[PDB]
Amino acid sequence: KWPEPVFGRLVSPGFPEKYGNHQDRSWTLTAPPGFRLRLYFTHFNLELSYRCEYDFVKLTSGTKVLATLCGQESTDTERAPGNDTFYSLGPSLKVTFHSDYSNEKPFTGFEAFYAAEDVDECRTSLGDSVPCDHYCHNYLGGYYCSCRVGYILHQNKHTCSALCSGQVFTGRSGFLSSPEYPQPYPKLSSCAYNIRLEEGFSITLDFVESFDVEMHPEAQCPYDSLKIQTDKREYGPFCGKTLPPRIETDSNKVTITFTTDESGNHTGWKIHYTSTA
Amino acid sequence: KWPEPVFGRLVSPGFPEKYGNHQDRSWTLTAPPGFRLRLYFTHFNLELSYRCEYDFVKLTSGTKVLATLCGQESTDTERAPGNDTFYSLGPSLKVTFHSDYSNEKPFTGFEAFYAAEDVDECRTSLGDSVPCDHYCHNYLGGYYCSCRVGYILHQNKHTCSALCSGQVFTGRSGFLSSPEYPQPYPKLSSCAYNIRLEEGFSITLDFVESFDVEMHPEAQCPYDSLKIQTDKREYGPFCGKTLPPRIETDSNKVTITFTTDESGNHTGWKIHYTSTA
Ligand SMILES: *[C@@H]1O[C@H](CO)[C@@H](O)[C@H](O)[C@H]1NC(C)=O
Ligand SMILES: *[C@@H]1O[C@H](CO)[C@@H](O)[C@H](O)[C@H]1NC(C)=O
Ligand SMILES: [Ca+2]
Ligand SMILES: [Ca+2]
Ligand SMILES: [Ca+2]
Ligand SMILES: [Ca+2]
Ligand SMILES: [Ca+2]
Ligand SMILES: [Ca+2]
Repeated sequence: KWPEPVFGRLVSPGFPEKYGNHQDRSWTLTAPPGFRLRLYFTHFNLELSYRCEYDFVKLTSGTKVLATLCGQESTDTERAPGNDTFYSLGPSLKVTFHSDYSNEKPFTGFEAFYAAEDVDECRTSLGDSVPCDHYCHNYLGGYYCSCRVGYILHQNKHTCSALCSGQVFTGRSGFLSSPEYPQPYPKLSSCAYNIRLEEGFSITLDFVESFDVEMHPEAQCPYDSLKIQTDKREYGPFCGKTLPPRIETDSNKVTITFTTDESGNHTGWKIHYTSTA
Repeated sequence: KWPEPVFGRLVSPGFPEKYGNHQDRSWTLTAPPGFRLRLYFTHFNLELSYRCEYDFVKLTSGTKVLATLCGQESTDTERAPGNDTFYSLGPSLKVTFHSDYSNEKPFTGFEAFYAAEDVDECRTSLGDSVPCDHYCHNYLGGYYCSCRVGYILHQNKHTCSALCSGQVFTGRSGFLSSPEYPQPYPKLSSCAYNIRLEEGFSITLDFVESFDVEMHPEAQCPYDSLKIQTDKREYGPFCGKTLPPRIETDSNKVTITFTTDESGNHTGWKIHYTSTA
């Protein structure tokens, strides 16, 4: 559908000769998705007038008026292109030439050259939001993203969900924490921790260093959910910014599930588990 | 033939797990003509050894060995990629992974991402030669060139030949010169000047300000030829760096042809023609 590259040349009527009066002309340049248009002038010589009302070349991209060019050299109220480069917003750019009823001097019009180039969606905005969560990979006509080690790309193909499940503890004591603790825990992750001991023991849980899981002031914990499910009962969900109290379970088996939503920079939780008999 | 964009992912055997011993592997990435390949690593952790003889990832583009990467962080004799970006020479790039018989530590190998990007043939080399004579226009997978006003693109589609022919002088006196005089005259141009007066007059030719047409020390004027053809005889070809003597023709018609080759920065000639009866 777009097998050939997009480029070309635009000229005022009669170029390189003098352009006429009462002329109205336009070119609509379109590129494939993922591309934008780059336009520049090899030649520009038009009638100068206030706000370029008489003769002009107008570059519009969508509803935006990218440029209104007149004259030979720019003023405080008029712009001439010179060696400037004009980039379309999106894969289309419209160029309109208009001339009024008269020319005092024999103005020779314009010559411009355009070409489609790739958009780099992985650009470093130095202040704005970036497409993908971890690694951004740009290619001609598109982009895609990937994640660091320990993650898999979410269904939305941008978020990096943590490989947080899979941990099984058979030891008498130990530590388990939210992913990347004490650094902010990842987004859209479903982490399941298992603790399985022999039939004689009971497991004790201690929230130890810092607790900070996203919380709403009215609804309690609709964003990120830390639940503790044993054999006797279940505990939670836990949310907030202070250490939850000690949990003396009467069981030898306990599963801790921790789910996260798509936003937040909360630093998470850490649990030291012990056991007695 | 190349309807889809070129991009992809490369990993060491077993990534993200430990890579094995006695492994030999390679990927040959190819882009369409006009494109080159851009490769970078999201992950790199290999065995360090002198000149990366034991384990390595080698980037070769043609006969050139672009890189030989080992270890975690670079040394005086070994290189590790880090965040560096590697560009192929031409539309192909080969990547070779090799591992020897043993690994002391559990090295986790590499992850790399590549994509085809356009070559900008119109680049500003800041010292080298530029593709086209006047204006260079880059597009995806290629380039083309154009000329200033007064020129047409030569058959070779790079050189700008001057629209130098077409001038006819009916006046009693006047000036004709090589194109762009006193600036160096263009290349591969065939310029014909005509001087046509009434039957009663004879035309006088004066080489006036400066003469500088390309000349060979043995063969006289095989590069650029300035010939003067009247009704009685012909004069020339003229070449060299000094003003030719006055030419009193006995005719009312004279054609001056001036042809140029594909190189040279010689400033040209200027002729003031007069006439009497
Ligand atoms: C504009 O570009 C041309 C080359 O295409 C160059 O000769 C000229 O110097 C440039 N003008 C400026 C102000 O850089
Ligand atoms: C390498 O790139 C990553 C982003 O992909 C960035 O986090 C890291 O700081 C970069 N390293 C350096 C030394 O710039
Ligand atoms: Ca006008
Ligand atoms: Ca892109
Ligand atoms: Ca959250
Ligand atoms: Ca090894
Ligand atoms: Ca190109
Ligand atoms: Ca020459």
